[PDB]
Amino acid sequence: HHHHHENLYFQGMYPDLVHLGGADKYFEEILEIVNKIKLFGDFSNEEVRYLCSYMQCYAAPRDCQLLTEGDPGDYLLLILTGEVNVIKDIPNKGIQTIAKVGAGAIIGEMSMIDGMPRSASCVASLPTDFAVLSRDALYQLLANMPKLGNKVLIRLLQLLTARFRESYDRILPKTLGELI
Amino acid sequence: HHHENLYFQGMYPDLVHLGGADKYFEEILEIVNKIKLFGDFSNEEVRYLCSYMQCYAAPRDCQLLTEGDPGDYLLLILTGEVNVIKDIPNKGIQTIAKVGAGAIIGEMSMIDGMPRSASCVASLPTDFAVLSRDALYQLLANMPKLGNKVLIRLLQLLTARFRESYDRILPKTLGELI
Ligand SMILES: Nc1ncnc2c1ncn2[C@@H]1O[C@@H]2COP(=O)(O)O[C@H]2[C@H]1O
Ligand SMILES: Nc1ncnc2c1ncn2[C@@H]1O[C@@H]2COP(=O)(O)O[C@H]2[C@H]1O
Repeated sequence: HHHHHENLYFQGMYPDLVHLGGADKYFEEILEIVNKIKLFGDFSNEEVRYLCSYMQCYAAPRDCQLLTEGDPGDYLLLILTGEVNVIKDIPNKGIQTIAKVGAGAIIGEMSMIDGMPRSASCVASLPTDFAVLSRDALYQLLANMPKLGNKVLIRLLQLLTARFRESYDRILPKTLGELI
Repeated sequence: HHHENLYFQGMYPDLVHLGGADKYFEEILEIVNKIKLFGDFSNEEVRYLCSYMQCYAAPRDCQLLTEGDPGDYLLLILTGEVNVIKDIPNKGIQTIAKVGAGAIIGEMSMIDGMPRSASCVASLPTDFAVLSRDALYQLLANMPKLGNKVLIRLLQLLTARFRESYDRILPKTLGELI
């Protein structure tokens, strides 16, 4: 049902997307993504099959704008295949690529988590398949299976800390003058 | 019981133990209930969480966190002001952020086990609560639904930090970023 209306949104908003059906078709890829979790213990096969039931998948073509800076968004994307350019309209610099990600990446977590507009645009540079997790689906997972929920949240925490460390190791040395 | 990593810090003898976070319940409540979308912490929940934390007073110029150190704990800043300082390859040592009352710092190493990404130095005398990774593990094991709320709070801390840092730092960059 959630997925029914989620699908209407994607097909309505995202004309180029082809619906692939349930994320169980990408169990092995999703298992690998989530089991990058460290320090807190892995997801079981059974836990991953359950998580897969919360998600539907889509194929995007080359040059598909998966996410657009400044748009509202309540969903994140697990990149199963392909390549995505993360770009931002940076004051005093114009539109620039801040990151390039591929198979295994998670994108769109920020607005899904905090309800602010998208921080950057994400464009499929190659044909790209992905699973979608909405905030509503996450709500339901935390309500129903909170321990699994905390594995998911720890995975997203580690995604963000790694991204923050990598990004600012790359970006700070390119800065000019005083930062504060 | 004081958290091991903190106890054995070089600056530890400069700290004054203020007691349990229960003594700072209102301050803790104000920090954790910045949570959005997913539901607020009840007062009972915040009381329970307080049992997992000790509070300390640090003097001015205290190096609360040191870049490169092991870091299995985070700090909730109750009062004071803190400079986030980093050794930037090519640029040198710079203040990259300033935070104050209500801020959370040290979340990155606590979450991922890498060495501290920056130093955090009290520019005014600063009081803080300490949450260890061990305490978090117990909380998740003992009380997963309350755990969910702590984790969402930390997620939102990081997303906000990403966004606010982007808005401030990216416009100061020169050339290609990747
Ligand atoms: N430095 C980065 N590295 C990788 N991905 C990023 C980076 N910054 C932003 N993103 C992604 O871009 C997405 C745009 O939408 P969100 O802000 O919801 O979530 C953002 C992140 O998933
Ligand atoms: N841009 C920033 N703004 C606020 N705090 C930061 C920033 N960069 C790093 N920090 C904090 O500095 C801390 C150093 O220890 P951690 O790496 O564990 O966690 C880090 C963050 O809590």
